[PDB]
Amino acid sequence: SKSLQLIKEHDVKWIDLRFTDTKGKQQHVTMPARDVDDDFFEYGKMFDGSSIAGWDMILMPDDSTAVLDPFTEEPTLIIVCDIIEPSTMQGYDRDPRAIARRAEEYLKSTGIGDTAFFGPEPEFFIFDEVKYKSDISGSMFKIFSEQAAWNTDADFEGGNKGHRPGVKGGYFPVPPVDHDHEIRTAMCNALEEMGLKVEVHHHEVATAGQNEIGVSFNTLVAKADEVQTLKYCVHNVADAYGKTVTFMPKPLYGDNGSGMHVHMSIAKDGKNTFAGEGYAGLSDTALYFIGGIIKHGKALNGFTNPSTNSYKRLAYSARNRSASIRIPYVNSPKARRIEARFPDPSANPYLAFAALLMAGLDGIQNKIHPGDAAIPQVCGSLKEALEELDKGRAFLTKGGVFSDDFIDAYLELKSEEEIKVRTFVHPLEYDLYYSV
Amino acid sequence: SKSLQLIKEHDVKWIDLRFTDTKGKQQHVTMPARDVDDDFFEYGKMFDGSSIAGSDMILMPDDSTAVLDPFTEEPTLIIVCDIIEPSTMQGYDRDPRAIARRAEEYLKSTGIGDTAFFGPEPEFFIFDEVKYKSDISGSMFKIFSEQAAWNTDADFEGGNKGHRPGVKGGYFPVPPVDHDHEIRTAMCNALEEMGLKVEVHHHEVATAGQNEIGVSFNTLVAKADEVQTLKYCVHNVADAYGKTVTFMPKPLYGDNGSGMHVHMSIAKDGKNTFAGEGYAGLSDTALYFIGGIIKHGKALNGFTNPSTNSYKRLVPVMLAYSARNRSASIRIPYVNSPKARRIEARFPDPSANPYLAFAALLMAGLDGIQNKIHPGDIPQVCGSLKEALEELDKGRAFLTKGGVFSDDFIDAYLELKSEEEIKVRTFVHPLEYDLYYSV
Amino acid sequence: SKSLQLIKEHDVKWIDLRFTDTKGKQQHVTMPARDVDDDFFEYGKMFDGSSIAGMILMPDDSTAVLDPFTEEPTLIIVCDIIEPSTMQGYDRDPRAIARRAEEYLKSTGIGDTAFFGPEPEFFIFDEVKYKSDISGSMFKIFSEQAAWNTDADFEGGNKGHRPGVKGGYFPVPPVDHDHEIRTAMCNALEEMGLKVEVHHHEVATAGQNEIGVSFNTLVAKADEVQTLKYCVHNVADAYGKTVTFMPKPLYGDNGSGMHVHMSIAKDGKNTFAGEGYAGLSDTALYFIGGIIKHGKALNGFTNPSTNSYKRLPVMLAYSARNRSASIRIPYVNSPKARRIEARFPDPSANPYLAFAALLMAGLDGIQNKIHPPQVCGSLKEALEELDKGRAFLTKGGVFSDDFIDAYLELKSEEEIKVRTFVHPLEYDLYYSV
Repeated sequence: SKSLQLIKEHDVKWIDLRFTDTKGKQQHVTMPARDVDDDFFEYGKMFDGSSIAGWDMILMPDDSTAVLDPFTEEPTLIIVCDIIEPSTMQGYDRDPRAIARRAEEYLKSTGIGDTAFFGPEPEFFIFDEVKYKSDISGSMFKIFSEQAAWNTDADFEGGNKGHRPGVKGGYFPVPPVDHDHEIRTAMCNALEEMGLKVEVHHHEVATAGQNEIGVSFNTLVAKADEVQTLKYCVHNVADAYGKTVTFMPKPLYGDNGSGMHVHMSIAKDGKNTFAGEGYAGLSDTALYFIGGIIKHGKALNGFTNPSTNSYKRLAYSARNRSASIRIPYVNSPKARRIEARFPDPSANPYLAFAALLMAGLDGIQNKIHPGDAAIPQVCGSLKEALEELDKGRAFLTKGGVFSDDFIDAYLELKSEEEIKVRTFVHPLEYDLYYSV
Repeated sequence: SKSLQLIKEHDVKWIDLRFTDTKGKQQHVTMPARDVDDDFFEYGKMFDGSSIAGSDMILMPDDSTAVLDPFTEEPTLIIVCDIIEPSTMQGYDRDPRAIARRAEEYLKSTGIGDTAFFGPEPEFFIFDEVKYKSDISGSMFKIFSEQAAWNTDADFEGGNKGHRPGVKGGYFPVPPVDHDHEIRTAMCNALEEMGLKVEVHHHEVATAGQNEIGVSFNTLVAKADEVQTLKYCVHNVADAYGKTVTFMPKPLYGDNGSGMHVHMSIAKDGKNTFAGEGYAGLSDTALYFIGGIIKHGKALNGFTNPSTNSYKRLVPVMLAYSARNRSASIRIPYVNSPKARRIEARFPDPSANPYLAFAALLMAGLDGIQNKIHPGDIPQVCGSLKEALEELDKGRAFLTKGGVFSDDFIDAYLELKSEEEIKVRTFVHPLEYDLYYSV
Repeated sequence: SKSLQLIKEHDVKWIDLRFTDTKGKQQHVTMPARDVDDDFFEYGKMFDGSSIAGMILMPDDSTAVLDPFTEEPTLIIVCDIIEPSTMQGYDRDPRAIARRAEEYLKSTGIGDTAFFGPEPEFFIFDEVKYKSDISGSMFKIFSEQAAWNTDADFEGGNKGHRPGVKGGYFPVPPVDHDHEIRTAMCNALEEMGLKVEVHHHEVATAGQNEIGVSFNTLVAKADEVQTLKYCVHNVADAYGKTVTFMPKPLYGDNGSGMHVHMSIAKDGKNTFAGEGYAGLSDTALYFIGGIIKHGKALNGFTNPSTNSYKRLPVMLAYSARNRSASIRIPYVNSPKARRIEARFPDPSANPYLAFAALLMAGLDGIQNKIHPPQVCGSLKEALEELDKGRAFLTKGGVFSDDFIDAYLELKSEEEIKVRTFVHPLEYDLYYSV
């Protein structure tokens, strides 16, 4: 057991159980470290699931995910947990981690490969302050950032140096203009403490402090856990520095938003099935995977872009920026992979990865060719995405990975949220229609 | 003695004698540690009980409750005391701790069992700043908190970070949205420093900082002492951090209030009397306990819901029982062993006096067991404090059984709560201005 | 047609068709005066009533009065609500219910032209601020004459003369801050044919005043009560102040109540007048007994506001001398003006509804020969008693069961809304407990 070993080694005082709900937000609950024993892993911990959106259930801790916490003053051990319905003593039907595990099991069952490697790069925004409110009197989402392009006048305590990136021009300034070098270094430090393998970190296209920190790969469930850990680490590092981090797909206008580019690979018995004789070194399985993604792209948009903000931001190739899918340049056949570029950081990592894998497995099973390289594209609005998912849900249900009841409930939740957004007056409507 | 041993080992300089008044607020008196001896435990300490309503009185320390104080610069030893009438030398009639002790003695006398086990879960609120007033010029009330759902625009000395739980959406955000993790950890540390065994601590459903720190079970009087100690610990930890703890049942509108669920069990020679083969593995003793709680629930609201504010929260109002149907305010929590079999009543709120509320629940359960009251498989709790006091006055029969709750104490408590109720009720509400200013 | 005569005389340019919703707040819709023809009175004017909580506006020609606040010459006509489906009065119209009450009174033969005179008190506040959200529930009153402003700051100076708490019963205008304003309100009343009887400062500080006007039949008096509310509110607005008709807008001071003097006429002879106690006939005694019997049920109509039970004169018994009695017999020099004064009704009551309820209870007592218990202490209690004792209201078809159900639903929604909010005193006590 990794948990008890870590507890003994670091003499930790608290155990922070964690899990994930339907919306993708991680959830945490703390207990004393002295409560760990064989019973704690045999029966988990009872908790109330009514108050959580989309759902008396059990947090069964995952032994393999035990990891220390670098943000709590007392030594704390973080344990990600699965969710179990006490009636059946099995993984909860609507638990995203359970859905991801079922997707992995189905991938093994079909024989297309053993485990699928997922690596997503999400981008975030590091603002100083954010003041948003939308009530009857009106709406506002004002953003305060020292390095924002529009802040070229605002006097700042301690000085207003004139160095700051322009609009769409924050792509690799030297840290005189890139204000977030030390904060990105600290985020990478916290990521490495939590067991993540940081690959690279840099500024991104947008102004106001859009950054990216790409971390290593892993299997599906492990990578969803790593994505949640990355979100937690960057959020707390920004908070400790006196700043705020946003993973919204697009918190600005004009400037490119935040996207989660997901590299995808499949291994079968130790070898890569995405390498072979084909376009840019893609085997038949890789072509069928991309064809399945293309065929069910609108259906997949319900999970990869499950937010009204995703469509304020919204083919396979190797140079063509028009293509929503990229075949990245690699040096070895084992590293050959595809890349879906449309998914956003707001997506529920477990649900998104499971849905993408299901679509790709459907494409491989049906032997669907995506045509030649670089045109059907992603859906336009969240209502359109949910409608396509509702009437295009066959591959998720097939294989017993996504249950019909879960998808209906999740569609209801996202639909009510989209209705909430869609029926509120936009200040652009004031800008264009006031003097009518 | 335990107190003398602690004094000698920790070199304490002050002894802080604490007791509880009728309203449920702890009350303390400090003396030098050098003035402790055998005679101190034999005779107690004279003190004035005129300005509390429960004439000279005696503070007799309970040596078994001696504990240290981590909130003071000087080493202080806290001792919970019993109130003794000098004329009778017995326990005081209106002493809540004496009432809880009498409830334990009555439980032993009935032969139903011994060492009844109570575990409450009093949620609370953490506010950065609270301002209220009421006079002829008007009544004002406002609560300030950085993590408030309405504070999404407010300027802060440190910036307005956009992460804060929404309305009815504070149930287990991660720390970067859950603003109160370090303060909860500090409260848990203080609880461990007073001998309590914390089991879990987390945010709660409501915004503006509703938190819950569960603590392990104990006997009736011991758990009442632990509840008072937990309230003290959370209050002082928040005050050390520049914040405040609110324990009144409903300090907000439109968001979940603070409730104190009570898990009840009864032991008998080391065996659990609630474990059986009935519904959810409940023995018929447990079923009769449920029936007794149900029948006297309206009467129980007088003691377990003494606040006129508690009924702003009870708007868990079904007086039924089930392990699945969450409408009922009496739940049979899922357990992994019959040793931990228990019932749970969810209507009590943290504003209740621990001793009085626990004794009332125990006496209701005992009356149900003795009268073999079968609950069935619908009654509701009182809608206002006036109705609760009326029902308590009408149906105090079970409380007075065995001489646990005296009629004089019940009448004094009823009078005090009625004065508070008429004070609250006959004042103008700003919603009355919202509704009637233009009539 | 009185309206056409007034239009020709005053070159009226606008017509204000006014009615009253179930909540008693007067409602008005304006149309040009050139559209007033015989067809307008014959067929009324269509309006949409699906939005008002709880058809055709048929103007009451006899109640056409000039409006003294409009910058242009404007007439005001109080209108009945008529259902287009049946061309009859709307079942949920307070004016229609009051008219049915008078019809029933005339039908039963006890008497005709019940005389109602209400004395409502109001508050004049310089400023009032309030709000109630999850953040907090705030309420504050600003008044120069307020007893709590003895050390405050004002523009141009702070004169020290202002009435104390419960000490505002007729100071002189040095301390009576609202003599000119009261005379202006009286002038506005007199400019729409309201026979003002008396006007004075009342007990409470912060500007409580009473302007008692003459008597009239029940529907006419309800129209006059709405007229008085309109005029007083608009005069306070014109003077830069505000008027509150709430039963209890303060704490630690007196409230405001609509003391209703009631009597019954019969062919010009006062039926109440007699040789019994305080010179009250047996009919008057039966009236009082019926009011006492149904008092808790009556409180739903006479005290519909939750605020009313902050103001609550609770003992429901008659006395010409005792002050705790809530049904006093005011002294009168001549026997032809013998009347009984009920003090529990408050200014937040629908005048039509309250007067109809009081009259129906009194007539029920007359018919049942009841000969002689407090008022409800909460709005929920009052609504429960009203539901329990609705029989006398539905007697004669005056108060239909459907209307009482709708009124109960509306008032219950209001009471529940005000009953689940955290009073600031609840913080004052239970914050640290």
